[PDB]
Amino acid sequence: MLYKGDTLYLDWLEDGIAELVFDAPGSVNKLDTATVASLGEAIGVLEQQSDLKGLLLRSNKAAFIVGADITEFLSLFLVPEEQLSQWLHFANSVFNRLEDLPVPTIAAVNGYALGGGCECVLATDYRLATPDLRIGLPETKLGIMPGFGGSVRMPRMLGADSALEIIAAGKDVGADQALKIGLVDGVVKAEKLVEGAKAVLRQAINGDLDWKAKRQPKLEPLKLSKIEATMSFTIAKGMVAQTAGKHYPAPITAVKTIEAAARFGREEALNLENKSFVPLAHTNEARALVGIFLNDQYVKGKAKKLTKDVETPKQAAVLGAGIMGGGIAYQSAWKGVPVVMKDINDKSLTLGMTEAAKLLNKQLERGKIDGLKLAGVISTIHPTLDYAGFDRVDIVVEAVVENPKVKKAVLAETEQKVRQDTVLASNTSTIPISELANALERPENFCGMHFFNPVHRMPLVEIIRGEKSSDETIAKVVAWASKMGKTPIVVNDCPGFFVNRVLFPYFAGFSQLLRDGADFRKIDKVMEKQFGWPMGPAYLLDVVGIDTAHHAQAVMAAGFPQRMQKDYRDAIDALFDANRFGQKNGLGFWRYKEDSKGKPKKEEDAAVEDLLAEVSQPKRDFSEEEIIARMMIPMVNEVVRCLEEGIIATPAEADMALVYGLGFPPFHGGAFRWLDTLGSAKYLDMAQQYQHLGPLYEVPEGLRNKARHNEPYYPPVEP
Ligand SMILES: Nc1ncnc2c1ncn2[C@@H]1O[C@H](COP(=O)(O)OP(=O)(O)OP(=O)(O)O)[C@@H](O)[C@H]1O
Repeated sequence: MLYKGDTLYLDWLEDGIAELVFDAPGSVNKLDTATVASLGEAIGVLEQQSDLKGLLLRSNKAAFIVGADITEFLSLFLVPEEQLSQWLHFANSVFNRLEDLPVPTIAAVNGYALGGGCECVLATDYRLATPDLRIGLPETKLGIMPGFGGSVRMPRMLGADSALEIIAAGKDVGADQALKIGLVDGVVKAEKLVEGAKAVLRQAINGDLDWKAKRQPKLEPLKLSKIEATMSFTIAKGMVAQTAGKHYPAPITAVKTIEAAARFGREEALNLENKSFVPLAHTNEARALVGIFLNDQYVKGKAKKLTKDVETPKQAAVLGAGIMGGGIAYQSAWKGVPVVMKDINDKSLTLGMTEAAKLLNKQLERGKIDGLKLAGVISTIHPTLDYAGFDRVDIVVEAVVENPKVKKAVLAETEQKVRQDTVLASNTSTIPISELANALERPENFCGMHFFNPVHRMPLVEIIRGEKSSDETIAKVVAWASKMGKTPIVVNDCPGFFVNRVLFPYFAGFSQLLRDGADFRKIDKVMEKQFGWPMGPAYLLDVVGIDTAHHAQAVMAAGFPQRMQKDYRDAIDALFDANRFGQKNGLGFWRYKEDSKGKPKKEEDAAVEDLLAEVSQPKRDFSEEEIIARMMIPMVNEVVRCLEEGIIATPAEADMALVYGLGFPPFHGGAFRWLDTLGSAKYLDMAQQYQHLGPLYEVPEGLRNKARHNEPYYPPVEP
């Protein structure tokens, strides 16, 4: 053969047509730094063969090219801007040489073709795909942008409108959409893919297809009028501004460069893509978004290891079938594991089966599941009032009232209606698992399985290990949590566990701000519009319930009297005593009127200000820095203690718990990512100003040691 590399090879085939195959040593092919180089040597061989009449690009793997190697991304983000620009300029010169070959080219695209993989197939003149194709440029989801001609070829291939939507939103289209749009020239089955991708090629060599007329639009300015240009780009700039006033600069950057690079050739369009990819690759957001992907692949990787030799449970059950019970029953049955949902009255069983069917109805809305086959999974949910079928279940969760007496009572009973080797789980929001373990005969089959509202939207399943929770029981809990399409995390037992434990000091600092005379309406503004929380402290406290927060603040105070007990009377107490419980009864920090569709909207109350002035000092204007610091320091100080105390295993698990459990802003990456993005020693000097407010603002000794040398929590890793 002509050229053989570690990840790809090149050989003659058929009748004077070459064949470049991406055959990586692993399971998926990626355009890593070596593969881009190995491609450069392969194309150069094609440039010195006078007998060349055709070129075919294909893959021996299930997919085509998964993309660039993300394990190199954090290292690529660190090289200086000039060096990264020069490399990207010459990495683009590789694909330009693929595109400029004096020969009809085509890529037989199979399976996935994301990121650099799609940018590769755009260089060829023709593209032929398979019915299982998924193709797109999801580079803005990681904070960067198409760097290998994606923002140049796709706008000139698909028309500006369709390319702006794919690139900015970072989406991938299917086999049917790609042909309709223009990404794909034809769809054939994988068997006929290799042969069919040479039939289209030999139409081109015999002059039937004008291939350099099809190649030409990718080299020329966009065929858009001034009126069409301004129209097309405000739709993209408007659809990007739709996404909640982004702190994310990647989607708007990707759009604005394609706009600036319109009416330009391929050289300047690649130049404007290059000059904007490098600054994006250096943004703290791009590091945090890529760090989330690697941490996600590590969390789910650790999942397969714990669950490597434990069979998944076949029959499941939930105890507590309200809205949360319907979500737990839906999510388990919707992914192939039956459920047994039981309450104490039928009005909750209907309300649970109702909610469980609404979630399936949304799957019927689009991405349709067969309504005939939709009934095949709600029929898998059985609303029982007695203990029917509990003999034939393998695991069960308790999603009952937040009350230790009822939890211990209903756990010891359902234990008796259930076999010995069967596993029990608890969705307690705050009660420690080791305490509930004393009310069971077989504690070795009991642990904490903790969902988060909204259950279907928040994918974290906080899994807590009791003192006698064995290792086999947790693997069964992690196995079921994974099969439900949920991202699980294992923590050690303590009151509040990790997610709800670190969130309370965030609330305590909110009560301490209001006590010092702050405005809860502006505090919610700063935490939502600037830090990026989906909901600020006060608004969130109303959807948790002012009394649920009032009760949870008492549980966390008896568990951590060292530093989680307050001396004064706060907003949570004053609001609770006025029977204002939040969105629950429509009265809380705000007033919640029913809107037209039924989504309660927050409107201001007059009696809430006069009620807060009793528990507060005179109104004091705090800066956004004071608000952000006084709200975030007690939380991150807590997530660090959960690391040193062994509650959470690693910084990667803690950040994924915050991102997927509390909706921690992904562009911040997490508390530890934010703690590394900010100066590790700078954090102590920032926190020393507020160290006198309470023991929560006192940085733990472990971080106080690392702040001596500005030591981070994420070690710089190799790929
Ligand atoms: N003694 C009990 N034994 C078993 N289950 C119970 C008991 N009391 C309540 N439950 C169940 O616990 C679930 C939640 O109870 P409930 O509706 O009282 O929630 P809640 O915590 O009071 O919420 P809110 O305070 O917002 O109304 C319900 O499914 C209910 O059937």
